[PDB]
Amino acid sequence: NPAIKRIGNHITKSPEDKREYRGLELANGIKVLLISDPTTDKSSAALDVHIGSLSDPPNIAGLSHFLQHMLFLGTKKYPKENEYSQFLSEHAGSSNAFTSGEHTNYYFDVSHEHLEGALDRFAQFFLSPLFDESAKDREVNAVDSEHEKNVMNDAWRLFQLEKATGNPKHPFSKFGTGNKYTLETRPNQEGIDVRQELLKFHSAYYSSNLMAVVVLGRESLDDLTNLVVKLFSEVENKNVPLPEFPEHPFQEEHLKQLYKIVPIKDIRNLYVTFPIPDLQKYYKSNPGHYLGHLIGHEGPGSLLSELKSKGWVNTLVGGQKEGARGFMFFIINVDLTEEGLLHVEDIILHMFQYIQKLRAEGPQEWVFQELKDLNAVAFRFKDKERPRGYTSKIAGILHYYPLEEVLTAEYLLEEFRPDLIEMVLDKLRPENVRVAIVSKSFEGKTDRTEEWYGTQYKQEAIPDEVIKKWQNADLNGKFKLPTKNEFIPTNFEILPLEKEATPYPALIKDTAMSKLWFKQDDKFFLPKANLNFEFFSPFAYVDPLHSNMAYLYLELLKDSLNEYAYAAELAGLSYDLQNTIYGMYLSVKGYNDKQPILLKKIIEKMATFEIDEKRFEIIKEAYMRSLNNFRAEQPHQHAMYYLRLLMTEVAWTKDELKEALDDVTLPRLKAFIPQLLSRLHIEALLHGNITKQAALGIMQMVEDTLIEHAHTKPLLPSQLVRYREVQLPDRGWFVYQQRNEVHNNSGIEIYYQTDMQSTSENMFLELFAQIISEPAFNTLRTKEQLGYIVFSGPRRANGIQGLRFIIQSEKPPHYLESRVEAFLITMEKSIEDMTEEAFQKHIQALAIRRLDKPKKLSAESAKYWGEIISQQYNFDRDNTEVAYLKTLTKEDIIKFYKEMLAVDAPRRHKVSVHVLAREMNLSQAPALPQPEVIQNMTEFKRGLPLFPLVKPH
Amino acid sequence: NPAIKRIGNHITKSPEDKREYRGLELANGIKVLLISDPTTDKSSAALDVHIGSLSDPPNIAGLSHFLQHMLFLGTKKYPKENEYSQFLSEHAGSSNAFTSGEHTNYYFDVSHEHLEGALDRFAQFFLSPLFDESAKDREVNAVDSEHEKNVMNDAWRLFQLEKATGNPKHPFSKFGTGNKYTLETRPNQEGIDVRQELLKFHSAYYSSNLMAVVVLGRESLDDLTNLVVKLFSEVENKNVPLPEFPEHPFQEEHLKQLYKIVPIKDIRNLYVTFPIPDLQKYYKSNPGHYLGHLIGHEGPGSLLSELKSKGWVNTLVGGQKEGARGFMFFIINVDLTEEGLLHVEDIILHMFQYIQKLRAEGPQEWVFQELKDLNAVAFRFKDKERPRGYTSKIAGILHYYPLEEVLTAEYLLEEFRPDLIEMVLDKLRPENVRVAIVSKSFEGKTDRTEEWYGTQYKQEAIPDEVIKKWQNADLNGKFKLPTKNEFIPTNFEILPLEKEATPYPALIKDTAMSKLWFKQDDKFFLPKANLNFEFFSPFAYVDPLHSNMAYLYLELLKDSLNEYAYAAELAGLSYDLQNTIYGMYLSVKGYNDKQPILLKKIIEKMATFEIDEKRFEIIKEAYMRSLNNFRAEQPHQHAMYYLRLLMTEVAWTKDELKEALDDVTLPRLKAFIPQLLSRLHIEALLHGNITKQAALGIMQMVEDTLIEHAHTKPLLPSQLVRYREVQLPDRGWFVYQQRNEVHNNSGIEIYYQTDMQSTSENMFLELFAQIISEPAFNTLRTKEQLGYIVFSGPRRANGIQGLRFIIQSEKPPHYLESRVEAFLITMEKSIEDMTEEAFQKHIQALAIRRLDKPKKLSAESAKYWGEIISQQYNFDRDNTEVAYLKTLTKEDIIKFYKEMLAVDAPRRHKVSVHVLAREMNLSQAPALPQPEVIQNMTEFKRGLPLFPLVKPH
Ligand SMILES: [Zn+2]
Ligand SMILES: [Zn+2]
Repeated sequence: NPAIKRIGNHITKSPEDKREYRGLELANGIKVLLISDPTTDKSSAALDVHIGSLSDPPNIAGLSHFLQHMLFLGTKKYPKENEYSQFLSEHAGSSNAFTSGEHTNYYFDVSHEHLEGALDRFAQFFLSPLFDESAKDREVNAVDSEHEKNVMNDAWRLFQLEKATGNPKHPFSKFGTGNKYTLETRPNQEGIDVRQELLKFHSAYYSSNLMAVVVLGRESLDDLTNLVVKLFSEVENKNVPLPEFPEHPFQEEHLKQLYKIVPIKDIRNLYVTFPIPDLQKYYKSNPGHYLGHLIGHEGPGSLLSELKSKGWVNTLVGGQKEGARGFMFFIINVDLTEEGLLHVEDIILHMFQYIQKLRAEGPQEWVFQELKDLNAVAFRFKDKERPRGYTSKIAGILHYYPLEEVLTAEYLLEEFRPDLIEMVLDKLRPENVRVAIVSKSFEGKTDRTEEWYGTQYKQEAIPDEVIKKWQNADLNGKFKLPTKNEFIPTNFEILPLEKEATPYPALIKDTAMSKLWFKQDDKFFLPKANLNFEFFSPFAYVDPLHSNMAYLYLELLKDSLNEYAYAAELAGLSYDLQNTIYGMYLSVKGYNDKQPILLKKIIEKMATFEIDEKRFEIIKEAYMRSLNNFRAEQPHQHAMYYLRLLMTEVAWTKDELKEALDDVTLPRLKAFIPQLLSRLHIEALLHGNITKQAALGIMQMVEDTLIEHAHTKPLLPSQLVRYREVQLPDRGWFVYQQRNEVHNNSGIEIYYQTDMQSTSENMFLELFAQIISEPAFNTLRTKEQLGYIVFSGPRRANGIQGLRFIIQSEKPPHYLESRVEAFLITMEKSIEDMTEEAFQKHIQALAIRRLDKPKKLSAESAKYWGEIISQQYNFDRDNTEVAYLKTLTKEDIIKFYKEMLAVDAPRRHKVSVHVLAREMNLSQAPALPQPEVIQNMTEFKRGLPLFPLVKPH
Repeated sequence: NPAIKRIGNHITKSPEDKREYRGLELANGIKVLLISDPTTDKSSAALDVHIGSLSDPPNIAGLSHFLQHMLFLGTKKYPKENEYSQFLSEHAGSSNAFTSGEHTNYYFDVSHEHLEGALDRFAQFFLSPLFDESAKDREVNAVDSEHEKNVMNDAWRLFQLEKATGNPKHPFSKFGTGNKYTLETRPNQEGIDVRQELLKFHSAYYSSNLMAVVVLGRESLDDLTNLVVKLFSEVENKNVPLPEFPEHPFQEEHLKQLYKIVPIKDIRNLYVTFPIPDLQKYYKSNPGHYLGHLIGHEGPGSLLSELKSKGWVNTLVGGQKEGARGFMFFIINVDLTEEGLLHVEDIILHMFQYIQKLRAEGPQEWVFQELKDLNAVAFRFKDKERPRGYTSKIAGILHYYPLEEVLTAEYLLEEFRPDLIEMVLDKLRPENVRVAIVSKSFEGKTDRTEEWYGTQYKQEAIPDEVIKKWQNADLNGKFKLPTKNEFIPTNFEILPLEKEATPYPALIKDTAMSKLWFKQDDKFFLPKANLNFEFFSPFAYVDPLHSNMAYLYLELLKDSLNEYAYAAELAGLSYDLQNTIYGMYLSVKGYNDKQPILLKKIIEKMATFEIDEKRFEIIKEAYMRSLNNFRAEQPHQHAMYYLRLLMTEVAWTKDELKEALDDVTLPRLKAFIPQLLSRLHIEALLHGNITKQAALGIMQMVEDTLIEHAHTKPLLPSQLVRYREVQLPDRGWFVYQQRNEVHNNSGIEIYYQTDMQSTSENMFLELFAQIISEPAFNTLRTKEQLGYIVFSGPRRANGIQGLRFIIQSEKPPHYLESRVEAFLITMEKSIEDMTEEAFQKHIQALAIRRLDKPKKLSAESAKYWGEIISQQYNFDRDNTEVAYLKTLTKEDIIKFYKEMLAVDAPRRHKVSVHVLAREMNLSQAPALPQPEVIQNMTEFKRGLPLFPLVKPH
């Protein structure tokens, strides 16, 4: 075969991975991985191009990002603007893309029987895009919206600020995302045809070298091979030299700098950065990882431990940070306490003291050994990935590793390289450093402004005597290297499947204190378990005060055993502990071998907890800011939040919690804990590599610890209350209005309440949602360009359901309402006009979606956990509901729409949340009734019935 | 309701379709569609019975066909033989029926007011047919006559020859029409009684489970439902199983066969046939339509293109052909060049080469998607069909599609199935082929004759060595898939109706070169336009040589323009270009979006045309043949032809044209075109979704591009002569006599010239025509059985008019002549004794007929285009004429009759054309004068005056 330059030799894989693999290089230079999985419900492909933002013309910022958006909007072979989304939607598929500095990456998935149909329209993106003049004009608004979204985000401003602070001559300084000014306004002044610039960039850069493609489907490796050469062999090779950036954007005048930055949120952060060369070629030894593991450690003797005891820092992340081909960073970033802010200089000294300890001790082979062994274990027993993310990730890394190593490359490490470790370590020095402090105490004290986000900052040379001081950092005896990690699992035997083994979780314990659901794993066979525990107490949410305490208690508890839990987390054994509106949730995930030890330590510490006063005072302050910082979340997030508050029987607002926070007192918390724990009920799902007796033992141990240390007794059955959704009246419409003080966009959520969850009502909503799914996106975004964020879909809460719309835009909420209303009429009409096939396609699509099998334990566990926490206990819901769905008729969906959804529906139940921006041809919209505006959340709830609660099976 | 088994309310229809639909399944098994159109002037109904000639008793060919004729002739509820035809005639209605292999379809229309009366008389066809004994003896001759007109027609002989060459045991071999021998002579000899047989067949097969019914009217869906049930639920259900023909009439020994066949006309054709399975069940992917689209394609890279370039072929038809439940055909038919005839083996090689190309590429999804989307817009913007044809057609398809899917079913493709396409393509192989060659060069070299038509042929096995060469057909670089079609309409915006917009076309330009009529569509609102142009030049018809050249010129233009325009018409944009007696004629119709492009290209090529010598010689020999092939046209067609020749001032006969054809020469033609183009007037009608300024813009383009490329200057007003009619003398009778050399049947035209067209003279003539219409058919055909073809009505040429009778018959024309004379006398009494109420019935019937409103844009255009080409411009004609009609009395019509038409009218002007056959109680006929016998057409024209020409209203 002439279309193929070579066929790689094995692909090395996990011995647990039953998927089959072939690597290739096409004649035109495209690198390909083929994944055959005869099991898979969905198929996918990804194509990564080794070109991104850094290659934008200095002329037209964000052109690569704009091009990425445009490829979806039409091709020569498939010229319909939305041919691609629509095809995917009707065959159970999804798509997305992102562009970074050096890559632009495109992925989709689809029902396994439509790989080729999908792949054909996909390939066309890279052969002959239209860049339609009219689509270009509309879509420019979508990216402007991406950018608006981002302007008031601290992560994004910091991201761009770093760039605007190194060498301006350097591609690194570029604005990646782009906007209206950048992509339309500017280029129109200056007289640029942008459709031609899009066409030019595509031809210049979308070359077949520089491209890597990955395809996963049920077809054989041979069938997959033939499919790929036919579709991709005809992408033109233009031999484009791969861009390189040998010179660091941080030159000498950029080092030894201090930036003082004012954030949007009330946060207190310190960023420490060292320029380093590109360590990527050293992937087999990975010096940066070794140094990241150490600087980053959180166990006894670590940097964070001491910085925490001094009460300066709560949180630390350090390690290798990516740059581009030719440059990298090493970072040590930290959050700050009120004290910590006044001791930055000391903090950085402690940082250099730890680095000195590393130099003094020399590189440690046993540490490398441990890192290497963990990775080997992680690679073996790795969970099966969802096809979509898997093809996207492999497409990216196909540009860095030989075909044969793509799967292992960034897991397995082989070489101990003291010289490299020591070379990188030699760049982590006080000369050669950059410091950034993010605090609101810099309001008014700044002299500089960032062009693209508006970030306000000041810039100073770090005084030579300060550098000198850090250079003379001596050994601090509080800093020790970590100990042998004792949580490393050593037992991976999969216990045989029991005789009494069951396809779904079984109630194996039903006492007054405990309800234990159990299932031994019958499909994945990795040595892992998930242990889920819901703890009920009326005292966790009784009032705003108690809610606060429940939160602090668990934050304080997690903080206290962080040092101990860190070791376990590196050993692939983690936990999750958070308060809920019913009490607490605890989940332990990972290798089953040492789970009992971790769990026991957690429960022992729960029932025995001794609050340190200093930790209490610090965490309280952080929580105060956390509550305040909601003021700064996105308008669409506000809308969702207000609806939740508005539709739930009891729910405490953030202003309520905040007010109550001052009354939270150390004595009072010491009192709350034993009260919380005196009466509970525990419902649990134990699922994975465990036997019934092990499971029963685990439950009992949890119970027995709690009884022994906290004198826990059972809760009455009538105390196990669940909350209800408010019942909206036939033909009613309520509007709640609020202002977002930070963002210059509006948010809206529209909720059409339908009825209680039930097989029939579930599928009516679900199928209608499916039919309008891509049309909503296509109408409200692609055509009308209302905002970047446009969502429709089902809403499920408290056993009740409905249809929702969520939009964020610069257009007012009253206007958004009318456009969604206009859209609903267009939908009734198109359901009428569509053929019985079109209808039957959407049924089949919803079917494939609902019946998609879990690929990993956690995914299965989540399904079951959903059944348990909602008390519906419907483990076979998918077969039942899908069976019933195929029964449905184009006729059934129209009466449902007319009964519940249409503007003049007898049983329409509308509520809207309008969240105003911070300072406030197309189809025909219907006339709307005058809404009743909600003045007061409590009164609104008081004046309406509450729904029943859904019945168990 | 117990009379209705199932009721489905949805029929998926087009978004623009204003009519309303309800599907039904009756208790007796009848599938029903009702169409409610409150606006129609004509209601209609149809019934399709799923039984045809393929179910005829082996010993009585043509029974089903015969039975179809008989059902018109009387019923129990209505025993008067012509009650049905008369009723429809007196209420502006018309009826007809056809019999096919597995279908018998009956349909009528009538004044919307009289649906129930007509439907009732119609329902009876299916309850209590008389099958009158004496009616049966007469109507056999009608059938025999129908077969007789077919005997010498090449298409029918071929049709039956295919049947004669497959399995004789298969019901496919049956002769479907029947004749005197079949349905009378053989059965009497064999002892059969056919009335009994008609009755057995009717009762055995005319069962309700085998019937579909369609009713269209103004009445609501609910009234229509009651009406159909009242009249059709009483049809007995005999629970008849549907015939099934799973075995193919072509078996292994009927393949690899070659047939050499002698035509009647001088025609050279090649028929290639592949037997295939019934593909009907795959209607939603339509594999045969996909493969037909490609093999049948005419654009660059197609099979046709290569074949045409070798100078072997002119036209090509490809694709699937129906057979019956259980079997189908795939065909590739081509006409032949003198060279082509010598190169049949190579032509077929190329066919298989093209098929090979498709195998090697595999199913092309973009092609299918393109077809899908074209159908989607085709269906969206389809013209409103005439009720009669619409009911009939739908009645047919209700047998194949669920009630809800009928309107869309023959229109919308749904899923692309590459696997079926490959299943069908796999049948298109040399081992599976039949080949037929039709040419005069087999005259006297054949040894077989076909029973029913007498077709002369020879049959040979195709040598295995020839088969084996076709199997090895390799790839040919001349063949490619089509290009993406760039005529696909994109823009369907219906422009707002202008302030200065007129009900009728307005004269918006009046240059010495251009007279432009314009009207913006004010009633249909579809994104289409009709662009009509007449170009006047004296040089188009100055002499036979110049007629010939004008013809050849436009034929050659279209030939060269074909590759370009094929894609255009695939996309609902087409044109029509032909020489007229005056100058020439161009029409561009379809979606208006790309009309200017095509139109401009046509006028450009027109004015810039450079002839291909090979193309010239080929089209010339085809035109030579076509010219003398008129020898083989029907006697009644000869009749009409000579009348035209005799009655019009200047007219070239085909003998004159054929003779002058030899002097047409490449240089002479090259010289003719600029001479033709140099001086022109242009009259145009631009009607549709178009704007006054845009119309002006279109004319301008047309003129500009003529002026720029052909130096076209205006004609003089006195040059713009239209032709006049010969003026017959009072009491004169002339007979022109000729014989048909091919058909053993005679034809006749009788013309009673009255006077110049004028409101009164038009309405006298067309009211009399109305009154005598039905009686003429009943008397001369149904009663007297003179022949299958019996016609009467108005005749309009060159502004003059009169009454015509056309008859084709076994009888001599001198006899035919007295019988229409006899008829005219008994029409005199019939009107004399006609009741005053009956008279208004006819007046009302004419009224509704003339005042009936257009349903398509093109129907409206044609009505205006009529007024323009005839230079009358009476755009509100029907109102003024119908208003005058109502003034008319019995006395007035009688007065018009004895003065103009009666045997002894002082102003009777009679011409008779008698076409003799190849080899040549009752009301009494009147004594006739000796006619003057026309020896010479020129002598006759010269001895008579010429009428004036009509004044432009
Ligand atoms: Zn984006
Ligand atoms: Zn017939």
